[PDB]
Order: sequence, then C-alpha cells, then structure tokens
Amino acid sequence: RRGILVIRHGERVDQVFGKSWLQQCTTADGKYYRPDLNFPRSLPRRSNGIKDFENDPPLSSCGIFQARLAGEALLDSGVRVTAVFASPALRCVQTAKHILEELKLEKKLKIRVEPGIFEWMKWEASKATLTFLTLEELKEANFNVDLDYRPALPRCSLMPAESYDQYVERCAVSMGQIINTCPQDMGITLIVSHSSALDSCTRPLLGLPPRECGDFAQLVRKIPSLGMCFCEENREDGKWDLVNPPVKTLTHGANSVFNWRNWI
Amino acid sequence: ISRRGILVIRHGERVDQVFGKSWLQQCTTADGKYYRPDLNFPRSLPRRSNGIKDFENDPPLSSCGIFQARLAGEALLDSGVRVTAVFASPALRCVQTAKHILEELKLEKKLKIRVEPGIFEWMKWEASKATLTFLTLEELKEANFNVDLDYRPALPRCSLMPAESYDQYVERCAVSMGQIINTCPQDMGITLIVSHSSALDSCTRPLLGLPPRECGDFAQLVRKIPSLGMCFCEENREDGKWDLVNPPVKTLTHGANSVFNWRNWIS
Repeated sequence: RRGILVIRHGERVDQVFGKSWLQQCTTADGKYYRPDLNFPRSLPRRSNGIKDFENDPPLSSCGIFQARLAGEALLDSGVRVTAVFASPALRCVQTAKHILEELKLEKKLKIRVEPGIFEWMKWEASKATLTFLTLEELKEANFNVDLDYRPALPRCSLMPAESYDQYVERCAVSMGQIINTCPQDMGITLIVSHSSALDSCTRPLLGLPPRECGDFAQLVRKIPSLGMCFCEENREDGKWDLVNPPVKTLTHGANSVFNWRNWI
Repeated sequence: ISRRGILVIRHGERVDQVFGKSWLQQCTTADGKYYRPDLNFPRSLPRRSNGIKDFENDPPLSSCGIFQARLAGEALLDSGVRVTAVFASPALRCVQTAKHILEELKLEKKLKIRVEPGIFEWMKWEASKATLTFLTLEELKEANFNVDLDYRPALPRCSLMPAESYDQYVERCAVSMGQIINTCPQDMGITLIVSHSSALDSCTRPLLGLPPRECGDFAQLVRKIPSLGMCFCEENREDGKWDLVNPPVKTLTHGANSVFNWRNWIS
C-alpha cells in the first residue's frame, strides 16, 4: 500500500536552554561557541545574522541523535521511502536531513520544503519577527533540497495572524496537493513537521473534521521528539487508515547540568 | 608547558535506568531471543556466556548512553587534548563507554582499554546477591573491544568482596588509583578512568590527599552525577601534588523523551 508518515522534529536547543539560548552561545566578539555539548557543533551559514536563529532555532545534539536513531530504524524496518516533505523550519529540515542520511538516501531523494505544513502561526512569532532559510542557503548549507518544488503555499503567503480554522484548512489544502504529487508509487512519504501536524495533517486524510481547538492543543503538547503518526491508503476504498508506525517509539531520560565545583 | 592529568568519567545512560529491572524481560521473546521493543534499546547485545541471562546484573548502554559517550569523545577530539591511556571498570556499561569515547577520538586501535576491577562500583550497591560475572577479556576481545590482554589489574575480578564496607571500598579505590598513577608515570598526557558515579569522588580524593568523605555525605553527592559527568585532576610539576581543575570538555545537558503512542492517546 501507499502510506503517509507524519514525523515531529527532534529536540530543539531552545527547548533545553530557553529563549536566552542564543545569548549563551554568542561571544561578545559576536561569534558562536558551545557552552554545553548539547549545543550543535556548528550553525549553518545564514543571512540577516546569527540573529535569525532566535526565532528559527536548530536541533540540539540530542535532537540530531534522535533524528538519526529514527532514520536508522526506518532503514532496519525494510520499508521503502519514496519522498520527503518538510516544514521550512530549520529544526524540521535538519530532521529530514538526518533521517535521510541514516536511510542512505540523502543523495537519492531531495527534500521538498512545504510552508503549507509549517507550525500554526499562532504559536510562532509574526512575519516581521519570523524568517526561514532560503532554498539557496540550504543548498549551500548542504541540504539536498528540491529547487524546483512548487509549494502548495509559498513562505510569504503565511499569515502571522491565522486562526485555528485557517491553519487546519491550509494544512488540509497542503496535504491535498502532496497526496496528488504523483499519487502512484507504492512507498512511504515522510512529512517532517511539528507536533500539531500529527493531528492537522492526518485528520483530513482520514476524512475527519478538525478537533475542537482546546481538544487539539491539549493533545499536541503530549507529542515527543520524532513522535510519529502513520496513515495508509486502501486500494479500492481509496480511504485512508490510521495505523501503527513502522518504527518503535523512542524513550530516554534527561541529563541535568553538572559542575565539579558544586561539590560542596 | 603541559601537565599530567587524570579524567574520571561516569558511564553513559544504562537501559535499566530507563526501563527498570524488568528491562531484560521486555526485550526477550517467548522464544528467548533479543529484540528492540523501543528504539532506546541498543541495536544488539554482545556475545555472552549463559546467553542473555547475565545482562540482568550487568546491563548495556542505551542508545542514548551511546550518543552521550560519542558526543563526549568527539568533544575531547575537538578540545585538542592528548589522551595517552584508558582504564575502565569491568562493568559492561563502562567498557562500552570507553570504547565509544575512543572511536570518536580515533584511537580505538591505537590505545587498548585496561579493565581494572579496582575501580568497579561499590559492591554494596551491586546485586552480587545474584553474583556478578562480567564479560571476560576474551569475550570483550571477541565482541570487538580492543582490551589489553596483558594488563595486570591492581585488583582481579574474583578479589571483589560482595560485602565490602564503605571504608574498604574507598581504600581499594585508593590502592587502585595508586597503581594506575604508577603505571608509567611520565607521559605528559591525560588518562581516562571510565567508571561509576562514586568514582568521581572515590578516585580523585586520594590523589588530592583528602580523607574519604563521610559515608552519608558521599552517597548524597554521587546521586547528583549525570551520564558522562567528569572530574579532572592535574599533577603539579614540582610539588607532585594533584589539583582539582576544570574538565577539558563542557557539560552535556538535554531533556528526556517520554513514551508515546498516538492512536491510543487520541482515545
């Protein structure tokens, strides 16, 4: 059968170090350094400054570990991946990348950046306070992105004040186009997105109405990094069925800050 | 100039830390083979005498544990420091942690892991009520850990007394550190001691010429040590005294990842 696997991005640095993260890793000198190993080895090359990561943060090292471990598990599962779409958020695109690298398909498949599956604008910041990397920058930062892919919703079309109902509609519209981007291949398509997407990108396929707004927010906070939601298409009925994801869940503990001076 | 240093490092996350004492049962088939019921269980278990049953009291690194060990290894590479030797507790989680550190340092082939029962966990906290076994050097060599087959431990495995007191524990640690520090005391590099939480105190105090902490004070401090937690000592040129200093790599802080199941948590 043909399947859709919705996947949450891995741990993001600001989930661990807070909004101040960017200040914690930037020299007076203006440069980046790792004050803690969980900060990534390096940041990708970016316009409008290091200053832009603030609203579009990268994966933590743990995040990368998570994305790789899932990728590896998809390889091991024997499943066939035929396409990957990702929210323009750097945490998503990075997650897509590491999954592919462990699947050994980073060269074979090109990441399709789809703003239509971006986070609900409400939880994010306004337009004047939110910017993504350009395909060019990603290509330069070594993400094998599809330069030709025409998004169901271009980046500037995202309204920094969309309602819940507009969000779920744009998601349904985006899923629409994706499902019709060559509906033939009998493989799995990856949608690497955010917590909310596990509900807002599957319900339409399942022909279900949007959850009540309160009911929705309540469910999407419970979703962990690399959390998955799997949908399959029935041959004849053409209906979509919610099924078990092809890889196991990932459960592990935190690691709290330590200091050998804080002995006594 | 450079100085000579000792870096005590706690092992990475162990599976039973996450999945509990029942872990072995969760990843064993009705058949009797191993499988991964969650991605945090490792890809595979090493080849072991008695098959699978012995892991119960000597568990492996979780996937996360491995990530942690690797991350630190990489950081040591990046720091530019020179590592000249590694010693590890016989516990599998320790030997695994040493291995991954070396692999990221690119020295797995160049340096051989010296297994030293003298720096094993305090026996009080080890259910050698079941009887500890460990892996043998041979089994490790076969499981592809470049162990030192010639290294004569300051305390051989069977000399560990399953009822040692706190005072005996700290003394055996001091005695072991003793021999380690005299195992060619010349090279101006860093020696890794990959061991347990307790070792960050029990293996550095003697070097620092400090008396053992009060037992309660000691237990209270060692639960606060995280995976890959480090404690660094340097030797003064003249004095010959040891100084407690900042570890050559940053700390590693990250969040948990709780069990999920969508179809269910929806209703």
